[PDB]
Amino acid sequence: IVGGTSASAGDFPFIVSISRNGGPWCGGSLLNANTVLTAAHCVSGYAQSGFQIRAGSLSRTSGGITSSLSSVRVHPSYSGNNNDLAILKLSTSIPSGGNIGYARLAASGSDPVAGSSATVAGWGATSEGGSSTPVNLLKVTVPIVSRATCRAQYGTSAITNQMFCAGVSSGGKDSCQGDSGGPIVDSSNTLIGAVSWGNGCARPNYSGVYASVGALRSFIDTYA
Repeated sequence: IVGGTSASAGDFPFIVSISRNGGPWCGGSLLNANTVLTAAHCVSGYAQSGFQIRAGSLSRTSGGITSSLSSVRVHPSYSGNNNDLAILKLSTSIPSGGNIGYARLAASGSDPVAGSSATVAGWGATSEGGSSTPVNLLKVTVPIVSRATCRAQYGTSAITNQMFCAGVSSGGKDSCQGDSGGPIVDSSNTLIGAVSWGNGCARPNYSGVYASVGALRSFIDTYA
């Protein structure tokens, strides 16, 4: 997260950190006791055994409940940067209550509205190309960017309606490497997307791109 602040305890009760090879890698969202939603590019084709999930902690290294993966399901049509979602099944259940909760998904057929305020969270880099990786969770609030502007930035071929964009026109606030797969929520804390891709991080005129929960409910609801 670039341009962010420290998350408070209980801000994203459903957020999980995903380590790979015992080191930081991605984020995700707990959908229910045995299911995580993350980005396809976090897991697609990688050895599933390298991954561990941690829930119920602001820290990605300490506290909460951990689980290995029992299975990985990438969106059947994951193609390029498009349809960038995967469903992970956990071999250790993660009960809700106390400090853990499950995500509330955006309505089917919904698209985040340009100009509305969204919040993204994760343990990724704090600058483009950054070497340090936060141990405790960060968050940042950015406006949704109209898909037309996003297409102006990336080219019409690069942005689909399975994606949406968010960021500030002068730059400086964004998700970044190691945030992939983690949640972006609307001002009510409804899960609208997963961190997906971008040209760099926090560049003026290159918005962060997110996999759209509203557009992909059919995949999520079938395997969750």
